[PDB]
Amino acid sequence: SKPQPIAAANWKSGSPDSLSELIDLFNSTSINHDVQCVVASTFVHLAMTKERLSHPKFVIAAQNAGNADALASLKDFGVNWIVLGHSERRWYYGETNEIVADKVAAAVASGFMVIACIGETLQERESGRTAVVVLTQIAAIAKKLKKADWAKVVIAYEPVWAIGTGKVATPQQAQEAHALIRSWVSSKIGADVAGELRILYGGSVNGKNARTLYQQRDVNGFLAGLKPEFVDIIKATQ
Ligand SMILES: [Cl-]
Repeated sequence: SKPQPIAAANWKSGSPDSLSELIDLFNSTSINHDVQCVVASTFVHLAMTKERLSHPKFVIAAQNAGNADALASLKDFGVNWIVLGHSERRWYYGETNEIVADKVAAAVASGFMVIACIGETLQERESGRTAVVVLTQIAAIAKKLKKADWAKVVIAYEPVWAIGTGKVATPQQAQEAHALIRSWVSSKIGADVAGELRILYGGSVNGKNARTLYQQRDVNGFLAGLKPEFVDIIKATQ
């Protein structure tokens, strides 16, 4: 009754790893269960990653494209997935809920599967404003989409305090977050949509923590940093 899990790998600069070697590792990895694996990379590595990742349960995702011609070109190039709204887009680049929403709408229109990221800050979490922050974030996204559009959409729930910090959310925190996201999608979009929607957890997921997190009722996989432990995160999606 859970939808198809997704294990998404999100590439970031100054990774100590070789991308190529990580691709080689992923290519060798047998994945017995049904899961869509996604290697999201930055522009300059898109061509190398496409060239080189041939695991068929893997798709390449672009990241943060917001231009008509660039979306169109990525699609041309055979890139069908895109990650958008990721934490630093919001807290650093100044991408508002609306800018992310418009990027998500543009990508869907261009035939992309979209991993749309949402998530609260340390401060937002601490003052109990997680729900309102994250529901505001997704509400902005939902405003720009139509019901059919949700088939192309994936939500990555990422607490900002958990991204890259070694501080993972607890199964109860991830479940609470995912549950309210899905409750909101249910009530505001439809229970068929909430039902089919992949809500992924991200922020300091590793091998050990992942399977407990995937056990949670509303967790449909993970958005994780592209690192060799990602393989163990893939396995946890059962
Ligand atoms: Cl497996």
